[PDB]
Amino acid sequence: AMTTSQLRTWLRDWVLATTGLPAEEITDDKPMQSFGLSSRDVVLLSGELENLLGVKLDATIAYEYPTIAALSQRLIEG
Ligand SMILES: CC(C)(COP(=O)(O)O)[C@@H](O)C(=O)NCCC(=O)NCCS
Repeated sequence: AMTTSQLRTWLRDWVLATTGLPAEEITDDKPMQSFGLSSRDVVLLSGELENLLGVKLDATIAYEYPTIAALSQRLIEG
């Protein structure tokens, strides 16, 4: 079982890989809307997290909890 800390790093790493942004633009508290993710990729992230965590999630979960910090808190604490 991942911690919130480990999940925040998984998500920051995913944002970086998915957008090409510099590391300094991706932080735990910035609004996810500022990352320039396509909404296809935002929905794809939910599916990847489903597999990562073994649970069912809303397709739009990352907009619903719109920071890396808030999303990790919600996924680990339900
Ligand atoms: C999340 C989303 C709705 C895409 O939303 P988005 O384009 O805002 O980024 C995607 O998962 C989906 O369900 N459909 C995208 C394309 C589609 O359904 N029809 C194409 C009409 S132009």
